[PDB]
Amino acid sequence: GIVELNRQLGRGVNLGNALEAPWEGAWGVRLEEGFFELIREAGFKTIRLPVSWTHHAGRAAPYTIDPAFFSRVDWAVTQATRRGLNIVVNVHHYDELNANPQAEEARYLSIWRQIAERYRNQPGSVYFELLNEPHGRFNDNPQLWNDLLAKALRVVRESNPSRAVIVGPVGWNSLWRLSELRLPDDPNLIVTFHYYDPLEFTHQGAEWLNPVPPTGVVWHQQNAIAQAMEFAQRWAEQNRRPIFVGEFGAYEKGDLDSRVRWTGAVRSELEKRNFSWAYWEFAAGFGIYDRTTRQWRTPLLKALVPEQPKL
Ligand SMILES: N[C@@H](Cc1c[nH]c2ccccc12)C(=O)O
Ligand SMILES: OC[C@H]1O[C@@H](O)[C@H](O)[C@@H](O)[C@@H]1O
Repeated sequence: GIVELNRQLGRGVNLGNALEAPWEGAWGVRLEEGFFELIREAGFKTIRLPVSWTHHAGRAAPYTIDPAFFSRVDWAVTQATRRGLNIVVNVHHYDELNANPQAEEARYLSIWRQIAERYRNQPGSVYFELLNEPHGRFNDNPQLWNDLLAKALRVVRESNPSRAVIVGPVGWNSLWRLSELRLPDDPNLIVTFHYYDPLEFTHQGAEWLNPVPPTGVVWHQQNAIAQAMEFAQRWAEQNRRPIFVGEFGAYEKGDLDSRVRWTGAVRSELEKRNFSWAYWEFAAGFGIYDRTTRQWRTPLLKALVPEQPKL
């Protein structure tokens, strides 16, 4: 059942700064086959694969996805699956859809029909995730996302009757917006949120924000993580949905010891609440792996995969 499929997600990592950029490598990470074994042998069971399909799909109906790009996603799905990893395939950045859900609906639903039909025979280790971090007009009216996600789920279910589908709330997948999330009566949904609080710490010096948070911010644990994860767990129990926290992480412009405190505190609380999770992210500015030296960032890796359960 879906609770077991969520438990199977377990510990995971995002292949970020890759296929969710305008093109693969634009944000600094080209995928390599060797990433999959590296990630598996470090203790992760799952790859989350951010994919920004909008850059690669026709603007006019039937909104066909570029065949070469589609073949690259095929390759990632197959290489992860054969090497024993789960893979979450999403729709990631989509500025057009967050800005104008009604105008972009047809194109988004065509994208999901293409993905769903193409991958309908994949095993249960392949998961679909309808839309990363809804924001924009979805923040103004969260019911626009409730209505749209039901339409996208219906499309997926025409070809994938029982595949696990991962759905999050608005406010960029804020757990506080679970209150406004409404889901169909479908027994194979996993609910997701992302956790980056405090943004002033995790995104200090991130230039893709407006405003850009200042650096020099340190962090130590108080009670906010526990309060947040308990709120989310009670929502999940009230609504009988399993939970996957699909992104959490702290940017490299913060001091390393603070990032390690934060990463371990979050991972510990996630696992206390039986939330599966995926770290943001493998190899870039939040990375646990440095491709330049071909070395793990051991303090951060051990905060995710501790050698003893209380470490
Ligand atoms: N310095 C590492 C990791 C890294 C830091 N910032 C990045 C931005 C994009 C991609 C990678 C990175 C590298 O160049 O690989
Ligand atoms: O979201 C846009 C930005 O996201 C960041 O994670 C990436 O590092 C940037 O390269 C990118 O421009």
